[PDB]
Amino acid sequence: KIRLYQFLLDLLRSGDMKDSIWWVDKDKGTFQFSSKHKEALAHRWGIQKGNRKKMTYQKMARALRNYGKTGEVKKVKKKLTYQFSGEVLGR
DNA sequence: AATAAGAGGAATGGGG
DNA sequence: TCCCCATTCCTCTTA
Repeated sequence: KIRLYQFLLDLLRSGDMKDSIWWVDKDKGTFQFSSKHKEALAHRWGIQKGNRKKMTYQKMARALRNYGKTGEVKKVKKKLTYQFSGEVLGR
């Protein structure tokens, strides 16, 4: 099954939900969620995973925070903004 | 207050 | 057995 960070990277590469997520500085791997349209993206994540409950942005970001220690995705000190690692971006 | 982002401990669930 | 990779629930903090 696809990992959350790869789901997000794939959306950014495909442009499929441009009103929900976008690059801020693509060369640095920083990206930002839409305040108003992030829930539709969270719903898509849960449906893709076949999860029992409806996915929410809060639960998706709870998972995102678990990448902080291993490095794939880190929170940036800007609203709704995160950053992929160079390793993640190289693949 | 109302709204909302940010956080994480802890329990619970996936699929090896 | 016990780690993988989350998901779900709950409470607290910050803006």
